[PDB]
Amino acid sequence: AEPVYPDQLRLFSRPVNREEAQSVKSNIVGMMGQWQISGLANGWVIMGPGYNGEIKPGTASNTWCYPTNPVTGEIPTLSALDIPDGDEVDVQWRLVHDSANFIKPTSYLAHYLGYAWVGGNHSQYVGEDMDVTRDGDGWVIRGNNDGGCDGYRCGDKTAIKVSNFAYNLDPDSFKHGDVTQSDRQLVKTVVGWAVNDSDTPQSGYDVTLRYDTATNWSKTNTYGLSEKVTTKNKFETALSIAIAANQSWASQNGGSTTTSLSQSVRPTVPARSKIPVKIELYKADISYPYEFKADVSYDLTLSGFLRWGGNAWYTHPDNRPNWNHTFVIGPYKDKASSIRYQWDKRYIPGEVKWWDWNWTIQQNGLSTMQNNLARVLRPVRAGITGDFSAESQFAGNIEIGAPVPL
Amino acid sequence: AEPVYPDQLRLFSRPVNREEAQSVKSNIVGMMGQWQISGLANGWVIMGPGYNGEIKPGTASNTWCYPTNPVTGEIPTLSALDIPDGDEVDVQWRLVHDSANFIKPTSYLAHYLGYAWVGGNHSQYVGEDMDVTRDGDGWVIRGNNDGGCDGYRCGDKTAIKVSNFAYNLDPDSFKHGDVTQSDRQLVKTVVGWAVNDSDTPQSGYDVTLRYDTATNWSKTNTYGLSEKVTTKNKFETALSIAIAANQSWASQNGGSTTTSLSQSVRPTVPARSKIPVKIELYKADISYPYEFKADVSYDLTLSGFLRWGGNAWYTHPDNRPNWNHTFVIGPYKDKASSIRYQWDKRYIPGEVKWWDWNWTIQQNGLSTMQNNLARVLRPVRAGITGDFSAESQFAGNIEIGAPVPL
Repeated sequence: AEPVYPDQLRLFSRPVNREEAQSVKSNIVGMMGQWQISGLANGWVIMGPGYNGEIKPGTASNTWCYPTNPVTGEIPTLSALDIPDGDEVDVQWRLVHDSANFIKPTSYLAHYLGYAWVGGNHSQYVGEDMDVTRDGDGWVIRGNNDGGCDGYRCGDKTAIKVSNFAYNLDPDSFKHGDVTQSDRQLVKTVVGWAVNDSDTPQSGYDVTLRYDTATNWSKTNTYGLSEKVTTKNKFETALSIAIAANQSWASQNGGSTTTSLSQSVRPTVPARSKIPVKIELYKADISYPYEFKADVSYDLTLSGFLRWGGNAWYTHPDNRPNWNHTFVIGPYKDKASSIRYQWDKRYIPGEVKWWDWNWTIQQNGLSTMQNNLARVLRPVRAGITGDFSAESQFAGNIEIGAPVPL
Repeated sequence: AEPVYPDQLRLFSRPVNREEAQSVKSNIVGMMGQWQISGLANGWVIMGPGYNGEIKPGTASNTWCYPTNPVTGEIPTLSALDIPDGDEVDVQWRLVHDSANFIKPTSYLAHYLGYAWVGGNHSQYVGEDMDVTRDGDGWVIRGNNDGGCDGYRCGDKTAIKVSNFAYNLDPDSFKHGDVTQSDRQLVKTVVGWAVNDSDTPQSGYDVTLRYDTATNWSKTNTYGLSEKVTTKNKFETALSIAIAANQSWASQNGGSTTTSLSQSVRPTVPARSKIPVKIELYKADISYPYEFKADVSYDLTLSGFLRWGGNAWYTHPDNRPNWNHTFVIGPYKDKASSIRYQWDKRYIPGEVKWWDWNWTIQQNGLSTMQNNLARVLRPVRAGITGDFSAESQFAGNIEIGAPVPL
């Protein structure tokens, strides 16, 4: 009737009913003896793996019990971390070089999940003596592999990758500067007049200029068959009758893309007057600077091989395979990359597809995992100033002139 | 003249006229003796299956009669069931693990319809000792098949499937949070000016940017025939005359799909001034959270084999076949999946195409079936909080700048 979190289960030598015991059968069987027959509510018992955890009517003194008023057990939320203002690359540099706020928690998370050799040769602790390097568009953190090491495959170090930075702006903080143009090329222009000979102001005028471009592609496959029969008689004259038949099949696929730009002018002309108009279109390069204040999020990738003694993957492999997994440190995008979703749904055995967080809680403790995950998911705020640039965009100009009396 | 429900028919040793007796002839013949000649109104009689239920003029003392003021006999409506707030999966988990509100009524319905072995090996009652498991997108409820059983094909248990959950929102309860973007890629931009040299404010300006994409496909079949005749003479010179004729037929089918996005700006410019404008288009990923309060509905599927002694299918098979049927527990969608429609139309023999509810009423009683169906169709309400996510959507930005005096 109520969800049961397997970490907060106790034995006394509120009782758990049959439905709740069956909902988490695998975990309860896992943390039990080979022939350990225990007890439940309303006269039911459970047995060990020897009896394949059968739930049958019976009685005992060891009653698996659960809190009458349990706590949440969720990951706490901490206060935001502020980074000094600068460019995007500067903010990323300041973030990935922070030891106690970024390097230790991520290394501890990788160690808890079961990755091997998270650390450097000059230290004996997790997350110490690590090197930071800049890739094409991201950063890599890995232990320093200098000076020789002792251990099986100690030369294979786990790597941490950071990329795909995103910014959640404050609505009232965005500003931009002057817009400049270069490498301008004319497309088309138009000039005209609007004449009014009536006794009333008139507004019914319109001049419009439009410009379009498009592309397309296609592919086709064809198959065919043919049969023919010929008879020849040398009765000198010769007669040759031939009859043939053919069948064919075809398939096609395609697509296209279009871009359009339009401009219009609609003047209001005073009585007994005329007004001139003009419209122009160009192609040019556009640049401008900007500033804002935002929240920072990114992607986190862990690469290495999983330890033989124990890892947290739900199948628990024991052949030391190489592994890659990506987490999104920020707003939700999908179940596979969300730590909060997997942590919250750990009471449903059918939802466990990627990581086994009950195993981590059992190995290390609830409070330790809670604190580590709270430090990993801490929000980040900073002030950003940058530049915009693009090539071969559009630029227009629409003008309404001064009236001329008639 | 008035509908006759066969369950509330009585014999006294308001009479039923010939038309009403003929409207429900098959049921009345069914609940009668082999040579039981009974009586009707206005001098008519009916006979048993031996005489193929002929209705002919005559007289008797056993008069089949019907209430002068009958009751409805409809399924009652109960009060709503409230589930504690949470995510969609949490609400589904709380719904499918409720014993007295969900598991017993559905099992009893499956038992009444004629399905076999609805229950577990550790109990002798219907709907007890059942197991709940989570599938890819639904839930399965089935009896626990452990410990051996006695009976013919007792190892084949009936399964109950729940899927396709839908929510009917309260209009004034929906809220959503901040919208965030990631993985942004530029499509096109445009900048421009709007100039006004007249003595009056002007509003006739327009700049528009549009973007389109499309796909298409096609298929073709062709057939053909051909005939030719040749004559050759070696009169050294040779003459070869040839005449040929051909016929062909072709057929084609195809389709396409298009998506378009457009943006426009139309500023109002003060007299003797100019205003700048800008339009941008991007592609990005979009996420935001939401909350609401709603009514919950779902689909119900029953899988098993029908009992040889008696089942409720309108043809009454006796070879123990495997059966699958789906009900929609909620608003009406079609006749085949609506319990209320089939229950209401049980007085028309020509409408009985799926289940024979008169048989269930005869076997178990009117009140029992009414109560069971009332418990099955009970409405459900809950509060829902979730997350939204999608990839490669559109994002735009339109700006009107500050005037510049000329």
